[PDB]
Amino acid sequence: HMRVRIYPLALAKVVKHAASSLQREVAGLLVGKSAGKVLEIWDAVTGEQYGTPAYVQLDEMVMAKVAEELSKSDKNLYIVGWYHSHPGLDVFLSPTDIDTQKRYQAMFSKAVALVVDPVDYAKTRRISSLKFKVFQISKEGRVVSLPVSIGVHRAKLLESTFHALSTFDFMHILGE
Amino acid sequence: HMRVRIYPLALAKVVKHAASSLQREVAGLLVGKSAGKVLEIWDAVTGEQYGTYVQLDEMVMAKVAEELSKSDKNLYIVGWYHSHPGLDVFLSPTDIDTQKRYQAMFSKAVALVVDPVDYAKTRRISSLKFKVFQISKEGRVVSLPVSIGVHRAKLLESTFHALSTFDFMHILG
Ligand SMILES: [Zn+2]
Ligand SMILES: [Zn+2]
Repeated sequence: HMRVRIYPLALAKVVKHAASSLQREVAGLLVGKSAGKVLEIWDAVTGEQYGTPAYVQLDEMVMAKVAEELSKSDKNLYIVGWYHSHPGLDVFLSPTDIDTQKRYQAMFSKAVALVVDPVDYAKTRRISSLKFKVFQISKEGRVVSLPVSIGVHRAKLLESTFHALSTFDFMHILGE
Repeated sequence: HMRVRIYPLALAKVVKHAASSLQREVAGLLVGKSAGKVLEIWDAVTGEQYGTYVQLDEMVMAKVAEELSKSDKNLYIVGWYHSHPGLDVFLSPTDIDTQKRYQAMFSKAVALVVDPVDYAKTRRISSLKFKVFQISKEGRVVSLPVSIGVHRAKLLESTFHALSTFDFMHILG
């Protein structure tokens, strides 16, 4: 099965997003690149930041805007999938999620769906309580859970952290 | 010489703060913990976030310390950072006096000095220009060996924490 490597700030952003809002399902886009046979996840962007607080995984206009912006980044990054939370429901793809993931794979064969259920992590504050999986649909149409590692290659760790920090939609007050 | 292990989000926050002010020196606090003989830097926080020359501000440092204390990640103030845009990376006479005062309070305290100009221009990691210093028993300024922290569990813990402390209401402009 394809290995997935997630750099730590991408995962932190997913988790913070999911755990921040336990009474609803949140979603966003995964940003990264292939590294030989491994799919690397460098960043995660919320639907909210692009104006879509629910179901941004289905929002083609947002995907095109994110893709156009990455067109400039010059780290050679692209959309690699989508994420969403399932608070209190555990981690799986629903029938609708499967259809969404099939469409993602049509546009990029290595696309993945990260599903997180942050409830236990919110309760214990231990990262070990996190429940998440990264899925693809197999060629036989089966949902498969992929092996996930944390990315630690030092140069890419630095680059990915600097990138993911730069895209975090921090709260701010503008000067006039 | 003491090894310094800096987790990547802490570095990134220092550099982002420094690169946001290319026409003036900025400063902040380093947060971390000792891991045997190694000093770990887990986070870097600005004075602004606590109301702040923050490296000299004992009221802020006490507030930062109190708050770190109540959370149980066993993190502490372990030094200070500041930028020298366009001037390269050294400790000035004034910085040396500041650093001596830090080491009086915590023997492993360090001074990170960053010159963000090349990084601001290229956005390449290879353009980073920074050093981490202590003052020796003889009064010499020692540049310490620096590694990037990659231990998987601490890398996650430090990243999740440093993101949490970044996410405040920034007053810009
Ligand atoms: Zn779902
Ligand atoms: Zn200085």
